[PDB]
Amino acid sequence: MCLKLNLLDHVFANPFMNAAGVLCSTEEDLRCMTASSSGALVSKSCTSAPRDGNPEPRYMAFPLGSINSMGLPNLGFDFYLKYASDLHDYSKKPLFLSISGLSVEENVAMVRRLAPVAQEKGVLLELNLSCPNVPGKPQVAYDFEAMRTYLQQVSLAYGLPFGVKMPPYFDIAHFDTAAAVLNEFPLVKFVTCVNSVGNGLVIDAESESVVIKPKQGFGGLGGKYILPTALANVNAFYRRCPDKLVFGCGGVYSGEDAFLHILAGASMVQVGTALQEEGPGIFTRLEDELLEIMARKGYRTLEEFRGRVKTIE
Amino acid sequence: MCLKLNLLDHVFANPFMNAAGVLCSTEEDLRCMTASSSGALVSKSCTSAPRDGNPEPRYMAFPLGSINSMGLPNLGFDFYLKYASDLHDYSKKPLFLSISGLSVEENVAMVRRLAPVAQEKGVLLELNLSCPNVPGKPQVAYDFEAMRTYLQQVSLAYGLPFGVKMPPYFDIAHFDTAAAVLNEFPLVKFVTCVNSVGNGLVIDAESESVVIKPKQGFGGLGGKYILPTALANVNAFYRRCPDKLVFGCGGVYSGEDAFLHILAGASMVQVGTALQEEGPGIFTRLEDELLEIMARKGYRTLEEFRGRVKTIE
Ligand SMILES: Cc1cc2nc3c(=O)[nH]c(=O)nc-3n(C[C@H](O)[C@H](O)[C@H](O)COP(=O)(O)O)c2cc1C
Ligand SMILES: Cc1cc2nc3c(=O)[nH]c(=O)nc-3n(C[C@H](O)[C@H](O)[C@H](O)COP(=O)(O)O)c2cc1C
Ligand SMILES: C=Cc1c(C(=O)O)[nH]c(=O)[nH]c1=O
Ligand SMILES: C=Cc1c(C(=O)O)[nH]c(=O)[nH]c1=O
Repeated sequence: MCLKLNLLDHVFANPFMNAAGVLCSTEEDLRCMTASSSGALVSKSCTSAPRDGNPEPRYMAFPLGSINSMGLPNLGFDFYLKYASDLHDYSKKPLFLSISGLSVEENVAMVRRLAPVAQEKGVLLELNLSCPNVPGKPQVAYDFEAMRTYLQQVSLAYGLPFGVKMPPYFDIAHFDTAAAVLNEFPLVKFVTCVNSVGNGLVIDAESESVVIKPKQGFGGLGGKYILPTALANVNAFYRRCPDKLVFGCGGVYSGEDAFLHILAGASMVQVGTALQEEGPGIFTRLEDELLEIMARKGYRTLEEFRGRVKTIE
Repeated sequence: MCLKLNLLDHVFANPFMNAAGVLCSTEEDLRCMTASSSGALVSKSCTSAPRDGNPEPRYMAFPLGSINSMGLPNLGFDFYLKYASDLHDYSKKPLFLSISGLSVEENVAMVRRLAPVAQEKGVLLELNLSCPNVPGKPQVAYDFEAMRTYLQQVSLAYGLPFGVKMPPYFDIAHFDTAAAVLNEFPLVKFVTCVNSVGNGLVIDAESESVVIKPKQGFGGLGGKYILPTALANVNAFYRRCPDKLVFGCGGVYSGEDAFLHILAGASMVQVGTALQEEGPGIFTRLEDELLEIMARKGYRTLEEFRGRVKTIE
């Protein structure tokens, strides 16, 4: 029985990886993700310049999930590029690099420099169009004209296969329009669904207080709260983008959650909140639990059930 | 100690009511909600003509909440109007009537006939802008030009105070624009936040199947999944609509959950999924639990903590 996958011209031991932003900021974090049993890893979304991000507390977790308004802390593009160029051991696993510049121009500037490294090393770009936690910068992918602009400019400037990190949508018309935009861009080879469910508000009853400091306590939700949202967006894009790959992200704590993602159409499966709370040992557990489910059902490979969710009637 | 409010020229014994669509479809249901210890009730959202709604199964519940694509089954506006005009005992509690026509013209036709019964009996209109389960009819309040048209035409035709049931938003810019649209209308006196989180997907791992039949298994999420999203929206609108009331709905299962809604800004607190699962006895428990949290903290009135959620720094 077999968790292996071969996509985007890379071989993966298994479909699991961190979600961008979790355990991927520093050289130490990246070496740790590389030493884990994950199939791949993705670096922290980066900006051209280093950023401290928001004041603390800016992340909090609870039994049903997490809220964050990190504010895009990162070591800067120069660092992640060097990591991809000189530091990462590609014989261990493939590496994705996530970028999230605050304007199209900043993105374009980064991808121009990433291109020769991607050509030479095989690093894969994840372009983040869904940051919900910068004030005055609502999610780019909630504005379909802006989204089209960003993807035009990045396709032109980069000219290699890349993927995009999408926010969650909640409306059939938005699924239809968003997939249609993405389908205009043949270099977009994968779509990662989803980023956090934006601008939730956790309130502590005892202290009568919000639990994160930035934005008056408003922040992106992950974890158990979001699984069915995440599964909907995976399947919605899987059905709407038949020539692209869909990576799942949201609500994965178990092999069973990963199984559902895969049924829904996911190729890679990313782990955020649960990985933040449990640490990189989660990857061996998720592998075992997914293999147990497959063995019980008679599935010998991932592609035997990927996208095979049944509807009624 | 007793939980009294005077909102919208009506008196209420406590801030609890059903969420529209739960336990409010038939005469029996409404008599049941009237006989409960709820502070008020709201009728099932109605259309001009009766509707059978979508094929079954169309609702399912789970430890973390519910998914539904009911398809707006209802007995038709003539029935709900007649319930309001002739059958409801206003001496027991106030009644809200929810309308959800599939076009601006259908809503205008209904409110013209509701107006005389609102004038005679005091029934309160809740105009639903947020139904996520009719195929080819995406949520009206996710299109701000359509939302404006609906509130202009209803305000003109109805000419009396009313409220609106809103879908959840997830983006600060959308909160800003949605609240500004609402603020253009002085007859909109209350804003109910929120309707179900639209188009989630629940998948059963054993059967590999979606669990509802309509829309390929896609439906609105309610229950524990949505509490932080609901809090966010109640607070967002409470902050941006200082001259309107905010009614909270989403994820209420306990007195503590209602305490958080009120802290975030809620005047009335609506109970959907939990009421569907537990039944109308929930209302005595919610009251008892809310009173007990108030006593332990020394609050004697709701007014003392409504909207008083603390931020950090
Ligand atoms: C602390 C934190 C940092 C994150 N940073 C990023 C990021 O830099 N870029 C990004 O695309 N998403 C980021 N995310 C979102 C995750 O990648 C993921 O989309 C979201 O957490 C949902 O997955 P989960 O339910 O497993 O948490 C972050 C999430 C958390 C909790
Ligand atoms: C079976 C079912 C039917 C519903 N019908 C309606 C409706 O007719 N009108 C409406 O405005 N909301 C309707 N809703 C949404 C609820 O009013 C409520 O906004 C949502 O369930 C979130 O609250 P909860 O977390 O307490 O369930 C319905 C919800 C359920 C589960
Ligand atoms: C890149 C910023 C993001 C962040 C962040 O650094 O604030 N948090 C998220 O949940 N998603 C993001 O996309
Ligand atoms: C009015 C129809 C609605 C329904 C429904 O009848 O399908 N379900 C919801 O969750 N929200 C609604 O607004």
